[PDB]
Amino acid sequence: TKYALVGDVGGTNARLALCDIASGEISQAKTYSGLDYPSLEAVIRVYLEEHKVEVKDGCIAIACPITGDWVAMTNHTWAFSIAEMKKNLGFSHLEIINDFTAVSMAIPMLKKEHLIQFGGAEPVEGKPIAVYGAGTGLGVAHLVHVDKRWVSLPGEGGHVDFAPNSEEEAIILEILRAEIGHVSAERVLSGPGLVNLYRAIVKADNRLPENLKPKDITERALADSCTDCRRALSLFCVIMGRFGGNLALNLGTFGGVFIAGGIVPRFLEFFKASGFRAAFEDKGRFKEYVHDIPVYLIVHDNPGLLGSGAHLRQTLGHIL
Amino acid sequence: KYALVGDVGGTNARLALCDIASGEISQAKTYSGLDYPSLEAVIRVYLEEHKVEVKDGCIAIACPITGDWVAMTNHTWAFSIAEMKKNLGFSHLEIINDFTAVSMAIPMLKKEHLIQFGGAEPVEGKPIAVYGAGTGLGVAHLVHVDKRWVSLPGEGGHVDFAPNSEEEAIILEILRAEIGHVSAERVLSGPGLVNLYRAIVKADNRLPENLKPKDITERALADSCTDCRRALSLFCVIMGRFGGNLALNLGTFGGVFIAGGIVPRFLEFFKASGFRAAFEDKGRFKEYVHDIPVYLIVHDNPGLLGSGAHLRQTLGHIL
Ligand SMILES: OC[C@H]1O[C@@H](O)[C@H](O)[C@@H](O)[C@@H]1O
Ligand SMILES: OC[C@H]1O[C@@H](O)[C@H](O)[C@@H](O)[C@@H]1O
Repeated sequence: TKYALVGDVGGTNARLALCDIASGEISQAKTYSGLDYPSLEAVIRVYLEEHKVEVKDGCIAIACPITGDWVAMTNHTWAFSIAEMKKNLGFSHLEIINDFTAVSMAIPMLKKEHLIQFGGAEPVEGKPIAVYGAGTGLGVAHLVHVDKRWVSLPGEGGHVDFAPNSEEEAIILEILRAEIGHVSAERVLSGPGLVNLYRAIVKADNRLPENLKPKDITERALADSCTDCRRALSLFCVIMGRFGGNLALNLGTFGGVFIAGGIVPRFLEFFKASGFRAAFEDKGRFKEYVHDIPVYLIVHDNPGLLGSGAHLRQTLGHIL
Repeated sequence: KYALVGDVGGTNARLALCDIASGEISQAKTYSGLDYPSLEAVIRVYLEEHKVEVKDGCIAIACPITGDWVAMTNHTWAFSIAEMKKNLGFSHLEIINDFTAVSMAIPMLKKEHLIQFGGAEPVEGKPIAVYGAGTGLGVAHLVHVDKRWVSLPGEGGHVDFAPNSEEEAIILEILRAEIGHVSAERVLSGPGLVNLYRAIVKADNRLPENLKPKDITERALADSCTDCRRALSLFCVIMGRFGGNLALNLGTFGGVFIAGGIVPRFLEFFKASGFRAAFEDKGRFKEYVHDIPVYLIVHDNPGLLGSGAHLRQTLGHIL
C-alpha cells in the first residue's frame, strides 16, 4: 500500500493529491470545486476512482477550527463527522487537521528554494517555530521539536485583538469597531482585511470607498494608480511584521517565523521594500530579543498538501 | 537528600531547600538584593546557614534566559551560569525564567491553591497558558508531549498593548507619546497600574501625582481616589482580554492560569470586576474560549515549587 490520500480544502476549493508513504513526496494533485459536490467524502470518492489507486490512510487539512468529531466549514456549506467519513471510505486512518497545522508540518520538509528570508540571522535548532499567513483568513500555528517528534500546536491566533501602534491605526480600529464589533487581527490581516483597511483609510478621510476586491487594492498599489490602495498595502505589510514579532516574543520563537504565502507573493517586490522587518523588530527594548530571529516567506505552491503528508507519516510512525 | 531552589526577582532573592524525593520545599528565606554583590554571594550565605550538603540547584530568575550570560535589568547582578556552577561546585545548576518555573508548578497544584474564574473543566492533555502581573508581566505555556508536561518560555509580556475601545486607545496614544513602543507590560504590572492612573488623569486633562503601585491599590480599595479606582477597573479588563488572546493563540483548553503577583491584594475587587467577560469578549470566537477555565494561583511559592519540579525532572525523576 504505497500511497496515502492527502488534501487541502479552503472554502470552495478542494485539492486532493497522493503522498508517497516512503518519501513523503506529493504527486497527482487535482482540484475540485466544492459547489459541484455535496461533500468532501464525495470528492474523495471521485478522486480515488478517477486515478486508479487504493488507499488505506488519508489526511485532509481544512481552513477552519477542528474542534472535535463534527466539522462545519464557515466559508462553504460542507459539514461532516470525521468518524462517519472514515467509516464510509473504509480507511484505517483519517486525520482531519487545521490548514495551519498542515502548513506548520510542512516546515521540516521545506528546503532553501521554498523559502525567502526577510531579516534576522539563523534558526536555533530545537527551538520553537511560529507560522502565520494572511489569505481568506489569518492563520497561526506553532511548532516545537520535542525528542524526534515535530509537535504542531494549532490555534485560532488569527482572532486575537488587533493591536494598533499609531493614532492612525487607532482611528482605523475605531471605524471598524463602530461597524463590526470586536476587531481581530484577521479583520486587517487577510484578503478581506486588506479591503477593510482601504475602506477605513478612505472613510477616515470622509470620502467614499469604491467597491474594491483584494486583487484590486494589490493591483493598484503596485501600479501606483491609487494612493489609498498603496497606503492600505503599506499598512498591511507593517501590521504583518508587528503581528509576527508578537508571536516570536510570546513563544520564544528562535527556530524562526514562517509566513505561509497566501496573498503576499502577488506583491513580492512591494513587500520586500516595505516596513515589514522594522515593524517586526519595533518592540522597544525587546528589539534585541527578536532581532536575530529569521523570517521566511514560504513559496512552495502546496505546503498544505506536503504538511498533510508529513503529519500522516509521523502518525503512521515515521520520523521526518 | 536536599537540593537548592530559588526565585529571584528585582530587589529580592528567595532561596529554599527542595526534598529531592518528594519535591517538598522547606527553609525558604528571602534576601534583599541590595545587600549583596551577587546572587552567588546570597547562595553562599543561605547554604552556610543551613547544615546540609547540596550539589544541585535550580534558580528561577525574572528575566529572559537565553544562553550562558544572564543579565538582570531589575538588579545587576549579571552572571555566567557555567561560572556560577563551577564556583559553587554543583553537579547540576539549572537557571530558568520565573514563568517557566510557575508553569512547572501547575501539574502539582491542588484545588486549594486554585481559585476558578469562569469556564468549565480543563480538557486533559490540552495546552495551558500561564501569565501574571507583578513587577513585570510574565507568560509561559505548558504542553503535554509524550507522557510529560513540557514548558515553553517566552517574553509574551512584551507584545504590543492591544486596546479594544476609544478610551484604551486614548491611553495607548498617551503612553506612546511619552515612551515608544507600548507593550502589554506597560499596563499589566505594578508599574503598569501607575501608567494607567497617569494616563487616566492626563486624558481628563489633569496633572497626575507621583504615585507608587501600592498607592494605586490602596486608594482604589479605600475608594479614596476615583482615578486609582478607575485604573484598577481597567487593569482587570485588560487582564481578561490579554488572557483571552493567549488562549486563542495556543488553543489552551488545558486552562489559563494567573500567577498571583499583585492580584490577591485586591482579590475581592478582582472578583467583582469585568475580568471574565473581557476574557470572553472575542466576537464570534467568544464560543471558542467560553468553556476554558481561568484559575488564580494562590499557592504562596509556585516559583520555588516549579524550580524543584524542573530540577527533579532533570535529575531523572518522573513527575
Ligand atoms: O485560513 C486561515 C485561518 O482562517 C481563520 O479565519 C480560521 O478560523 C482558522 O481556522 C484558519 O486557520
Ligand atoms: O517577572 C515576569 C516577567 O517580567 C518580564 O519583564 C521579564 O522580561 C520576564 O522574563 C519575566 O518572566
